[PDB]
Amino acid sequence: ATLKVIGVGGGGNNAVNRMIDNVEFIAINTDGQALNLSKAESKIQIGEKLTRGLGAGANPEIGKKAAEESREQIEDAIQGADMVFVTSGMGGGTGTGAAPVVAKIAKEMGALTVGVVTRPFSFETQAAAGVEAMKAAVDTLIVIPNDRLLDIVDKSTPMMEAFKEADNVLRQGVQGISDLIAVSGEVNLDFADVKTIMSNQGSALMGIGVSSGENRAVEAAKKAISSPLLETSIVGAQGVLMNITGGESLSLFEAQEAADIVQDAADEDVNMIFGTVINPELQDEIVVTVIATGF
Repeated sequence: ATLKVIGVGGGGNNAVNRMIDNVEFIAINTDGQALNLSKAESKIQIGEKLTRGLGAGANPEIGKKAAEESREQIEDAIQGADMVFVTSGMGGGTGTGAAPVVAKIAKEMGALTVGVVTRPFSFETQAAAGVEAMKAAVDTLIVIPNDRLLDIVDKSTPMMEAFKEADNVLRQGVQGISDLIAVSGEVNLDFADVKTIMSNQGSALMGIGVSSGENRAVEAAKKAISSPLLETSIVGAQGVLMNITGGESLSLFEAQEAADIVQDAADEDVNMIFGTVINPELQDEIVVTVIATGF
């Protein structure tokens, strides 16, 4: 399976470069100056015509249209990808507008598309606007802190299994879920300021944990419900979807070690679906996803 990490804009090119220091990287920008600082092997300047003689003040809309203009070139850089990771990293600029369009393009190619947001936002507004557009355009949105960025590439295969699970849940509409946001690590986010992006009903929150070695099942399950969002939400949650995936060394009894951690954290009357996959391509790592819904 081919994975592609796409960095869009000032922040995204800076995101890609830190990650570069088994994944193809692609750097997209309306600003060709920034494109020369990229160590990406494949770089794409978008909106050459639209941006001629432009100066400061470049907004999201410029970048959105710019990406539509260079659509074919974006398609040729994504050709053959099974999964795609798109980020516009920190900061503003044109990437905020372009990154959704890039995501939308890869989806119509049929790649599983994941939006990575590291830029702080709150909804209780320019950054926040960008987050909403990304979320309409991707299969799954994951919010993660910037200092934890390297995890999405360091544990890309476990996190691959997590986003497939999220894409499956969101399309089947399991337990009525119609809208889903994923979280990794300690995020500065509050339910209040996320409930606005998400649906009036059927919204869900997914935590992820990946771990290996001694006590791995329990530490993954712990990591999964550790971020503020999950910690608060899983308590009142009416439904919980739990999944642990591992390779041949995982046994049902180890899996159950994780399921117990989560079940102790959800309240007593929860409707909890617990799944366990043994998947050889995982080797020695395990991934725990905990999906909460029904707030």
